Amino acid sequence: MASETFEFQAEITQLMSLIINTVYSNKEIFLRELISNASDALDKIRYKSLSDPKQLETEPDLFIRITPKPEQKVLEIRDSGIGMTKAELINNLGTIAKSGTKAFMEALSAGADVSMIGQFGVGFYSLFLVADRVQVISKSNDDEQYIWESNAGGSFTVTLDEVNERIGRGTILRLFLKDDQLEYLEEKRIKEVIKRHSEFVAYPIQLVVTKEVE
Amino acid sequence: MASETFEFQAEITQLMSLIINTVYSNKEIFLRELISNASDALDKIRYKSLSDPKQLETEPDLFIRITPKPEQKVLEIRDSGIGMTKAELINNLGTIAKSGTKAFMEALSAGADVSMIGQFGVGFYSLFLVADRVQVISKSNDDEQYIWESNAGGSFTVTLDEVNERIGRGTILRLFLKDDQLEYLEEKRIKEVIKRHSEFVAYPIQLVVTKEVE
Ligand SMILES: O=C/C1=C\CCOC(=O)c2c(O)cc(O)c(Cl)c2CC(=O)CCCC1
Ligand SMILES: O=C/C1=C\CCOC(=O)c2c(O)cc(O)c(Cl)c2CC(=O)CCCC1
Repeated sequence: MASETFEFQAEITQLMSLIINTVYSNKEIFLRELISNASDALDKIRYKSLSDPKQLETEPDLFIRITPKPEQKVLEIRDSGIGMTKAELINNLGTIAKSGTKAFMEALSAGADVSMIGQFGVGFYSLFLVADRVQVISKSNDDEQYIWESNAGGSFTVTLDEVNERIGRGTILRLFLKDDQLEYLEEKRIKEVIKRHSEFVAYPIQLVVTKEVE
Repeated sequence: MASETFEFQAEITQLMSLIINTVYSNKEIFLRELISNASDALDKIRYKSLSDPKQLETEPDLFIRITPKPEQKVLEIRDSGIGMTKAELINNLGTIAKSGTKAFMEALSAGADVSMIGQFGVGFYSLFLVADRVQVISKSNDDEQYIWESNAGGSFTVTLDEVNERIGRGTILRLFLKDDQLEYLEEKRIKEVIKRHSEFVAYPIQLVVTKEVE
Protein backbone atom coordinates (compact mmCIF):
# COMPACT_ATOMS: atom_id res chain seq x y z
CA MET A 1 0.00 0.00 0.00
CA ALA A 2 1.48 3.28 -1.24
CA SER A 3 2.13 6.23 1.06
CA GLU A 4 1.46 9.81 -0.02
CA THR A 5 3.88 12.53 1.07
CA PHE A 6 2.83 16.07 2.09
CA GLU A 7 4.73 19.17 3.18
CA PHE A 8 4.12 20.76 6.57
CA GLN A 9 3.17 24.43 6.67
CA ALA A 10 6.56 26.06 7.47
CA GLU A 11 5.61 27.40 10.92
CA ILE A 12 4.57 23.92 12.03
CA THR A 13 7.97 22.62 10.98
CA GLN A 14 9.58 25.43 13.03
CA LEU A 15 7.44 24.60 16.05
CA MET A 16 8.27 20.88 15.93
CA SER A 17 11.96 21.75 15.74
CA LEU A 18 11.74 24.08 18.74
CA ILE A 19 9.95 21.35 20.68
CA ILE A 20 11.92 18.23 19.76
CA ASN A 21 15.22 20.00 20.53
CA THR A 22 14.21 21.89 23.67
CA VAL A 23 15.84 20.89 26.94
CA TYR A 24 12.66 22.09 28.69
CA SER A 25 12.27 20.48 32.10
CA ASN A 26 8.65 19.34 32.38
CA LYS A 27 8.35 16.96 29.42
CA GLU A 28 5.47 15.11 31.16
CA ILE A 29 3.03 17.86 30.14
CA PHE A 30 2.59 16.09 26.77
CA LEU A 31 0.23 13.54 28.35
CA ARG A 32 -2.17 16.21 29.63
CA GLU A 33 -2.29 17.79 26.15
CA LEU A 34 -3.02 14.47 24.44
CA ILE A 35 -5.66 13.42 26.97
CA SER A 36 -7.22 16.84 26.49
CA ASN A 37 -7.38 16.40 22.70
CA ALA A 38 -8.75 12.91 23.25
CA SER A 39 -11.47 14.30 25.54
CA ASP A 40 -12.37 17.00 22.99
CA ALA A 41 -12.63 14.46 20.16
CA LEU A 42 -14.98 12.42 22.35
CA ASP A 43 -17.06 15.54 23.15
CA LYS A 44 -17.43 16.00 19.40
CA ILE A 45 -18.80 12.55 18.56
CA ARG A 46 -21.06 12.75 21.62
CA TYR A 47 -22.35 16.16 20.52
CA LYS A 48 -22.79 15.02 16.91
CA SER A 49 -24.70 11.97 18.09
CA LEU A 50 -27.33 14.14 19.80
CA SER A 51 -28.96 14.52 16.38
CA ASP A 52 -27.45 11.47 14.70
CA PRO A 53 -27.40 8.67 17.29
CA LYS A 54 -26.24 5.93 14.93
CA GLN A 55 -22.87 7.74 14.66
CA LEU A 56 -22.09 6.01 17.96
CA GLU A 57 -22.78 2.46 16.77
CA THR A 58 -19.35 1.96 15.19
CA GLU A 59 -18.03 2.06 18.76
CA PRO A 60 -20.61 2.68 21.49
CA ASP A 61 -18.02 2.87 24.31
CA LEU A 62 -16.56 6.31 24.98
CA PHE A 63 -13.10 6.00 26.51
CA ILE A 64 -9.51 7.17 26.59
CA ARG A 65 -6.99 4.31 26.77
CA ILE A 66 -3.24 4.38 27.34
CA THR A 67 -1.15 1.38 26.25
CA PRO A 68 2.60 1.05 26.94
CA LYS A 69 4.41 -1.25 24.48
CA PRO A 70 7.84 -1.59 26.17
CA GLU A 71 9.46 -3.84 23.57
CA GLN A 72 8.74 -1.36 20.79
CA LYS A 73 9.44 1.61 23.07
CA VAL A 74 6.00 2.83 22.12
CA LEU A 75 3.25 4.56 24.05
CA GLU A 76 -0.25 4.65 22.60
CA ILE A 77 -2.97 7.08 23.54
CA ARG A 78 -6.30 5.96 22.15
CA ASP A 79 -9.77 7.47 22.16
CA SER A 80 -13.11 6.50 20.62
CA GLY A 81 -13.87 10.07 19.61
CA ILE A 82 -14.98 11.47 16.29
CA GLY A 83 -11.80 10.44 14.41
CA MET A 84 -10.39 11.99 11.22
CA THR A 85 -10.90 11.27 7.52
CA LYS A 86 -7.87 11.23 5.24
CA ALA A 87 -8.52 14.87 4.30
CA GLU A 88 -8.88 15.87 7.96
CA LEU A 89 -5.55 14.24 8.83
CA ILE A 90 -3.85 16.17 6.04
CA ASN A 91 -5.63 19.43 6.91
CA ASN A 92 -5.69 19.34 10.72
CA LEU A 93 -2.22 17.98 11.36
CA GLY A 94 0.09 19.38 8.71
CA THR A 95 -0.77 21.49 5.70
CA ILE A 96 -2.76 24.13 7.59
CA ALA A 97 -4.44 24.54 11.02
CA LYS A 98 -1.80 26.98 12.24
CA SER A 99 -0.99 29.97 14.50
CA GLY A 100 -1.78 29.42 17.26
CA THR A 101 1.54 28.14 15.93
CA LYS A 102 3.39 31.41 15.29
CA ALA A 103 1.91 33.21 18.31
CA PHE A 104 2.97 30.36 20.62
CA MET A 105 6.53 30.49 19.31
CA GLU A 106 6.55 34.23 19.96
CA ALA A 107 5.24 33.66 23.49
CA LEU A 108 8.00 31.06 23.98
CA SER A 109 10.72 33.48 22.90
CA ALA A 110 9.41 36.00 25.45
CA GLY A 111 9.63 33.45 28.27
CA ALA A 112 6.28 31.65 28.31
CA ASP A 113 6.11 28.16 29.73
CA VAL A 114 5.87 25.35 27.16
CA SER A 115 2.88 24.21 29.21
CA MET A 116 0.86 27.08 27.70
CA ILE A 117 0.98 25.25 24.37
CA GLY A 118 -2.60 23.96 24.69
CA GLN A 119 -3.93 27.48 25.22
CA PHE A 120 -2.55 28.30 21.77
CA GLY A 121 -4.31 25.25 20.34
CA VAL A 122 -1.23 23.35 19.21
CA GLY A 123 -0.77 21.02 22.16
CA PHE A 124 -0.60 18.00 19.85
CA TYR A 125 2.97 18.93 18.95
CA SER A 126 3.98 18.66 22.63
CA LEU A 127 4.38 14.94 21.95
CA PHE A 128 7.81 15.71 20.48
CA LEU A 129 9.02 16.49 23.98
CA VAL A 130 9.20 12.72 24.60
CA ALA A 131 8.97 11.14 21.13
CA ASP A 132 11.03 11.55 17.97
CA ARG A 133 8.43 9.86 15.76
CA VAL A 134 4.62 9.55 15.81
CA GLN A 135 1.93 7.66 13.92
CA VAL A 136 -1.62 8.99 14.14
CA ILE A 137 -4.03 6.18 13.30
CA SER A 138 -7.56 7.36 12.75
CA LYS A 139 -10.97 6.08 11.76
CA SER A 140 -13.82 8.50 11.15
CA ASN A 141 -17.28 7.10 10.40
CA ASP A 142 -16.86 9.06 7.15
CA ASP A 143 -13.71 7.38 5.82
CA GLU A 144 -11.47 4.30 5.84
CA GLN A 145 -8.78 3.87 8.50
CA TYR A 146 -5.63 5.89 7.76
CA ILE A 147 -2.13 6.36 9.19
CA TRP A 148 -0.51 9.82 9.32
CA GLU A 149 3.20 9.70 10.19
CA SER A 150 5.82 12.28 11.12
CA ASN A 151 9.40 12.41 12.43
CA ALA A 152 9.32 16.20 13.06
CA GLY A 153 10.75 16.77 9.58
CA GLY A 154 9.21 19.09 7.01
CA SER A 155 7.08 16.33 5.48
CA PHE A 156 4.59 13.73 6.67
CA THR A 157 3.00 10.68 5.07
CA VAL A 158 -0.61 9.51 4.92
CA THR A 159 -1.23 5.84 4.13
CA LEU A 160 -4.38 3.71 3.88
CA ASP A 161 -4.14 1.46 6.94
CA GLU A 162 -3.72 -2.23 6.20
CA VAL A 163 -1.35 -3.04 9.05
CA ASN A 164 -2.94 -2.00 12.38
CA GLU A 165 -5.84 -3.30 14.44
CA ARG A 166 -9.21 -1.99 13.31
CA ILE A 167 -10.58 0.71 15.54
CA GLY A 168 -14.34 1.00 15.40
CA ARG A 169 -14.02 4.75 15.50
CA GLY A 170 -11.55 7.27 16.88
CA THR A 171 -7.83 7.87 16.99
CA ILE A 172 -4.61 6.37 18.26
CA LEU A 173 -1.48 8.44 18.82
CA ARG A 174 1.38 5.98 18.62
CA LEU A 175 4.41 7.66 20.17
CA PHE A 176 7.87 6.25 19.52
CA LEU A 177 9.57 7.37 22.70
CA LYS A 178 13.10 8.81 22.82
CA ASP A 179 15.65 6.51 24.50
CA ASP A 180 15.87 8.72 27.59
CA GLN A 181 12.09 9.00 27.93
CA LEU A 182 11.24 5.36 28.51
CA GLU A 183 9.87 6.14 31.97
CA TYR A 184 6.52 6.85 30.31
CA LEU A 185 6.23 3.13 29.59
CA GLU A 186 6.06 2.55 33.35
CA GLU A 187 2.72 1.98 35.04
CA LYS A 188 3.54 3.98 38.17
CA ARG A 189 5.04 6.94 36.28
CA ILE A 190 2.06 7.06 33.88
CA LYS A 191 -0.44 6.87 36.76
CA GLU A 192 1.34 9.65 38.63
CA VAL A 193 1.30 11.98 35.62
CA ILE A 194 -2.37 11.32 34.77
CA LYS A 195 -3.63 11.94 38.30
CA ARG A 196 -1.78 15.23 38.45
CA HIS A 197 -3.22 17.19 35.53
CA SER A 198 -6.45 15.39 34.64
CA GLU A 199 -9.02 15.20 37.49
CA PHE A 200 -11.93 16.66 35.52
CA VAL A 201 -11.91 14.36 32.51
CA ALA A 202 -15.46 13.18 31.86
CA TYR A 203 -14.40 9.89 30.29
CA PRO A 204 -12.82 6.76 31.74
CA ILE A 205 -9.05 6.84 31.37
CA GLN A 206 -7.97 3.24 30.99
CA LEU A 207 -4.43 2.04 31.56
CA VAL A 208 -3.50 -1.23 29.87
CA VAL A 209 -1.03 -3.18 31.97
CA THR A 210 0.79 -6.40 31.17
CA LYS A 211 1.36 -8.59 34.21
CA GLU A 212 3.18 -11.91 34.27
CA VAL A 213 1.16 -14.57 36.05
CA GLU A 214 3.06 -16.55 38.68
CA MET B 1 -9.43 -8.60 0.37
CA ALA B 2 -11.02 -11.86 -0.79
CA SER B 3 -11.45 -14.85 1.51
CA GLU B 4 -10.89 -18.41 0.30
CA THR B 5 -13.20 -21.16 1.58
CA PHE B 6 -12.06 -24.71 2.43
CA GLU B 7 -13.84 -27.83 3.63
CA PHE B 8 -12.92 -29.48 6.92
CA GLN B 9 -11.97 -33.15 6.86
CA ALA B 10 -15.27 -34.79 7.95
CA GLU B 11 -13.99 -36.20 11.27
CA ILE B 12 -12.85 -32.75 12.34
CA THR B 13 -16.34 -31.43 11.64
CA GLN B 14 -17.74 -34.27 13.79
CA LEU B 15 -15.32 -33.50 16.60
CA MET B 16 -16.17 -29.78 16.62
CA SER B 17 -19.86 -30.64 16.78
CA LEU B 18 -19.35 -33.03 19.69
CA ILE B 19 -17.38 -30.34 21.51
CA ILE B 20 -19.43 -27.21 20.83
CA ASN B 21 -22.64 -28.98 21.89
CA THR B 22 -21.34 -30.93 24.87
CA VAL B 23 -22.65 -30.00 28.31
CA TYR B 24 -19.32 -31.22 29.72
CA SER B 25 -18.61 -29.68 33.11
CA ASN B 26 -14.97 -28.54 33.07
CA LYS B 27 -14.96 -26.11 30.14
CA GLU B 28 -11.92 -24.28 31.62
CA ILE B 29 -9.60 -27.01 30.33
CA PHE B 30 -9.48 -25.18 26.97
CA LEU B 31 -6.97 -22.66 28.36
CA ARG B 32 -4.47 -25.35 29.36
CA GLU B 33 -4.67 -26.87 25.86
CA LEU B 34 -4.11 -23.52 24.14
CA ILE B 35 -1.24 -22.51 26.43
CA SER B 36 0.26 -25.92 25.74
CA ASN B 37 0.06 -25.41 21.96
CA ALA B 38 1.48 -21.93 22.44
CA SER B 39 4.41 -23.35 24.44
CA ASP B 40 5.06 -26.00 21.77
CA ALA B 41 5.05 -23.42 18.97
CA LEU B 42 7.60 -21.42 20.97
CA ASP B 43 9.75 -24.55 21.50
CA LYS B 44 9.75 -24.94 17.73
CA ILE B 45 11.04 -21.47 16.82
CA ARG B 46 13.58 -21.72 19.65
CA TYR B 47 14.76 -25.11 18.38
CA LYS B 48 14.86 -23.91 14.76
CA SER B 49 16.87 -20.87 15.81
CA LEU B 50 19.65 -23.08 17.22
CA SER B 51 20.94 -23.40 13.65
CA ASP B 52 19.29 -20.31 12.18
CA PRO B 53 19.48 -17.56 14.82
CA LYS B 54 18.11 -14.78 12.62
CA GLN B 55 14.73 -16.59 12.64
CA LEU B 56 14.26 -14.92 16.03
CA GLU B 57 14.85 -11.35 14.86
CA THR B 58 11.28 -10.82 13.61
CA GLU B 59 10.30 -10.99 17.30
CA PRO B 60 13.13 -11.65 19.75
CA ASP B 61 10.83 -11.90 22.80
CA LEU B 62 9.42 -15.35 23.54
CA PHE B 63 6.13 -15.08 25.40
CA ILE B 64 2.56 -16.25 25.80
CA ARG B 65 0.08 -13.40 26.28
CA ILE B 66 -3.61 -13.48 27.20
CA THR B 67 -5.79 -10.46 26.36
CA PRO B 68 -9.46 -10.14 27.41
CA LYS B 69 -11.49 -7.81 25.18
CA PRO B 70 -14.74 -7.50 27.19
CA GLU B 71 -16.59 -5.20 24.79
CA GLN B 72 -16.15 -7.63 21.91
CA LYS B 73 -16.63 -10.64 24.20
CA VAL B 74 -13.30 -11.84 22.91
CA LEU B 75 -10.37 -13.61 24.53
CA GLU B 76 -7.03 -13.66 22.75
CA ILE B 77 -4.24 -16.11 23.39
CA ARG B 78 -1.05 -14.96 21.71
CA ASP B 79 2.40 -16.46 21.36
CA SER B 80 5.58 -15.47 19.52
CA GLY B 81 6.23 -19.02 18.39
CA ILE B 82 7.02 -20.35 14.95
CA GLY B 83 3.68 -19.29 13.40
CA MET B 84 1.98 -20.79 10.33
CA THR B 85 2.14 -20.00 6.62
CA LYS B 86 -1.10 -19.92 4.63
CA ALA B 87 -0.55 -23.54 3.56
CA GLU B 88 0.16 -24.60 7.16
CA LEU B 89 -3.07 -23.00 8.37
CA ILE B 90 -5.04 -24.88 5.72
CA ASN B 91 -3.18 -28.15 6.36
CA ASN B 92 -2.76 -28.13 10.15
CA LEU B 93 -6.15 -26.78 11.14
CA GLY B 94 -8.70 -28.14 8.69
CA THR B 95 -8.14 -30.20 5.58
CA ILE B 96 -5.98 -32.87 7.22
CA ALA B 97 -3.98 -33.34 10.46
CA LYS B 98 -6.50 -35.80 11.89
CA SER B 99 -7.09 -38.83 14.16
CA GLY B 100 -6.04 -38.33 16.84
CA THR B 101 -9.47 -37.03 15.86
CA LYS B 102 -11.37 -40.29 15.34
CA ALA B 103 -9.61 -42.14 18.16
CA PHE B 104 -10.45 -39.33 20.62
CA MET B 105 -14.12 -39.44 19.65
CA GLU B 106 -14.08 -43.20 20.23
CA ALA B 107 -12.44 -42.69 23.63
CA LEU B 108 -15.13 -40.10 24.43
CA SER B 109 -17.95 -42.50 23.57
CA ALA B 110 -16.40 -45.07 25.93
CA GLY B 111 -16.36 -42.57 28.81
CA ALA B 112 -13.01 -40.77 28.56
CA ASP B 113 -12.71 -37.30 30.02
CA VAL B 114 -12.71 -34.45 27.50
CA SER B 115 -9.53 -33.34 29.27
CA MET B 116 -7.67 -36.18 27.52
CA ILE B 117 -8.11 -34.30 24.26
CA GLY B 118 -4.51 -33.01 24.26
CA GLN B 119 -3.14 -36.54 24.59
CA PHE B 120 -4.84 -37.29 21.28
CA GLY B 121 -3.22 -34.21 19.75
CA VAL B 122 -6.40 -32.30 18.94
CA GLY B 123 -6.58 -30.02 21.97
CA PHE B 124 -6.96 -26.96 19.74
CA TYR B 125 -10.60 -27.88 19.17
CA SER B 126 -11.26 -27.67 22.93
CA LEU B 127 -11.71 -23.95 22.36
CA PHE B 128 -15.27 -24.69 21.21
CA LEU B 129 -16.14 -25.54 24.80
CA VAL B 130 -16.25 -21.77 25.49
CA ALA B 131 -16.36 -20.13 22.05
CA ASP B 132 -18.71 -20.49 19.09
CA ARG B 133 -16.33 -18.76 16.68
CA VAL B 134 -12.53 -18.44 16.37
CA GLN B 135 -10.03 -16.52 14.27
CA VAL B 136 -6.48 -17.84 14.13
CA ILE B 137 -4.15 -15.02 13.12
CA SER B 138 -0.69 -16.19 12.21
CA LYS B 139 2.61 -14.89 10.92
CA SER B 140 5.39 -17.29 10.00
CA ASN B 141 8.76 -15.88 8.95
CA ASP B 142 8.03 -17.78 5.72
CA ASP B 143 4.77 -16.08 4.72
CA GLU B 144 2.54 -13.00 5.02
CA GLN B 145 0.12 -12.62 7.93
CA TYR B 146 -3.09 -14.63 7.45
CA ILE B 147 -6.44 -15.13 9.20
CA TRP B 148 -8.04 -18.59 9.41
CA GLU B 149 -11.65 -18.49 10.64
CA SER B 150 -14.17 -21.09 11.77
CA ASN B 151 -17.61 -21.25 13.41
CA ALA B 152 -17.47 -25.04 13.96
CA GLY B 153 -19.24 -25.55 10.62
CA GLY B 154 -17.94 -27.82 7.87
CA SER B 155 -15.97 -25.04 6.20
CA PHE B 156 -13.37 -22.46 7.19
CA THR B 157 -11.94 -19.38 5.50
CA VAL B 158 -8.36 -18.20 5.04
CA THR B 159 -7.81 -14.51 4.26
CA LEU B 160 -4.70 -12.38 3.74
CA ASP B 161 -4.64 -10.18 6.86
CA GLU B 162 -5.13 -6.48 6.22
CA VAL B 163 -7.21 -5.72 9.31
CA ASN B 164 -5.32 -6.83 12.45
CA GLU B 165 -2.24 -5.56 14.25
CA ARG B 166 1.01 -6.85 12.78
CA ILE B 167 2.58 -9.59 14.82
CA GLY B 168 6.32 -9.87 14.31
CA ARG B 169 6.00 -13.63 14.38
CA GLY B 170 3.67 -16.17 15.94
CA THR B 171 -0.02 -16.78 16.39
CA ILE B 172 -3.11 -15.30 17.99
CA LEU B 173 -6.17 -17.38 18.80
CA ARG B 174 -9.03 -14.92 18.93
CA LEU B 175 -11.91 -16.63 20.72
CA PHE B 176 -15.41 -15.22 20.43
CA LEU B 177 -16.80 -16.40 23.74
CA LYS B 178 -20.30 -17.84 24.17
CA ASP B 179 -22.68 -15.58 26.12
CA ASP B 180 -22.61 -17.84 29.18
CA GLN B 181 -18.81 -18.12 29.15
CA LEU B 182 -17.90 -14.49 29.71
CA GLU B 183 -16.22 -15.34 33.01
CA TYR B 184 -13.04 -16.01 31.03
CA LEU B 185 -12.82 -12.28 30.35
CA GLU B 186 -12.30 -11.77 34.09
CA GLU B 187 -8.81 -11.22 35.47
CA LYS B 188 -9.33 -13.29 38.63
CA ARG B 189 -11.00 -16.21 36.83
CA ILE B 190 -8.27 -16.28 34.16
CA LYS B 191 -5.50 -16.14 36.79
CA GLU B 192 -7.10 -18.96 38.77
CA VAL B 193 -7.35 -21.24 35.73
CA ILE B 194 -3.77 -20.55 34.55
CA LYS B 195 -2.18 -21.23 37.93
CA ARG B 196 -4.02 -24.53 38.19
CA HIS B 197 -2.86 -26.44 35.11
CA SER B 198 0.28 -24.61 33.95
CA GLU B 199 3.11 -24.48 36.55
CA PHE B 200 5.81 -25.90 34.28
CA VAL B 201 5.51 -23.55 31.33
CA ALA B 202 8.98 -22.35 30.37
CA TYR B 203 7.78 -19.03 28.96
CA PRO B 204 6.34 -15.93 30.62
CA ILE B 205 2.56 -16.01 30.60
CA GLN B 206 1.45 -12.40 30.40
CA LEU B 207 -2.02 -11.22 31.32
CA VAL B 208 -3.10 -7.92 29.79
CA VAL B 209 -5.36 -6.00 32.15
CA THR B 210 -7.24 -2.77 31.58
CA LYS B 211 -7.52 -0.64 34.71
CA GLU B 212 -9.32 2.68 35.00
CA VAL B 213 -7.14 5.31 36.63
CA GLU B 214 -8.78 7.23 39.46
O1 LIG C 1 -11.36 19.03 19.23
C1 LIG C 1 -11.28 18.07 18.23
C2 LIG C 1 -10.63 18.40 16.83
C3 LIG C 1 -10.87 17.55 15.77
C4 LIG C 1 -11.61 16.30 16.03
C5 LIG C 1 -10.83 15.03 15.88
O2 LIG C 1 -9.60 14.96 16.56
C6 LIG C 1 -9.06 13.82 16.79
O3 LIG C 1 -9.48 12.77 16.24
C7 LIG C 1 -7.84 13.77 17.62
C8 LIG C 1 -7.79 12.77 18.79
O4 LIG C 1 -8.88 11.92 18.96
C9 LIG C 1 -6.59 12.71 19.68
C10 LIG C 1 -5.50 13.60 19.42
O5 LIG C 1 -4.37 13.61 20.23
C11 LIG C 1 -5.56 14.62 18.22
CL1 LIG C 1 -4.17 15.60 17.94
C12 LIG C 1 -6.70 14.68 17.36
C13 LIG C 1 -6.76 15.68 16.22
C14 LIG C 1 -6.80 17.14 16.60
O6 LIG C 1 -7.20 17.46 17.73
C15 LIG C 1 -6.46 18.19 15.56
C16 LIG C 1 -7.24 19.50 15.55
C17 LIG C 1 -8.74 19.46 15.37
C18 LIG C 1 -9.63 19.52 16.64
O1 LIG D 1 3.69 -27.97 18.08
C1 LIG D 1 3.52 -26.99 17.11
C2 LIG D 1 2.74 -27.30 15.78
C3 LIG D 1 2.88 -26.42 14.71
C4 LIG D 1 3.64 -25.18 14.92
C5 LIG D 1 2.85 -23.91 14.87
O2 LIG D 1 1.69 -23.86 15.67
C6 LIG D 1 1.18 -22.72 15.96
O3 LIG D 1 1.55 -21.66 15.40
C7 LIG D 1 0.04 -22.68 16.91
C8 LIG D 1 0.11 -21.71 18.10
O4 LIG D 1 1.21 -20.86 18.18
C9 LIG D 1 -1.00 -21.66 19.10
C10 LIG D 1 -2.12 -22.55 18.93
O5 LIG D 1 -3.17 -22.58 19.84
C11 LIG D 1 -2.18 -23.55 17.71
CL1 LIG D 1 -3.58 -24.53 17.54
C12 LIG D 1 -1.12 -23.59 16.74
C13 LIG D 1 -1.17 -24.57 15.58
C14 LIG D 1 -1.09 -26.04 15.93
O6 LIG D 1 -0.58 -26.37 17.02
C15 LIG D 1 -1.53 -27.07 14.91
C16 LIG D 1 -0.76 -28.37 14.81
C17 LIG D 1 0.72 -28.33 14.48
C18 LIG D 1 1.72 -28.41 15.66
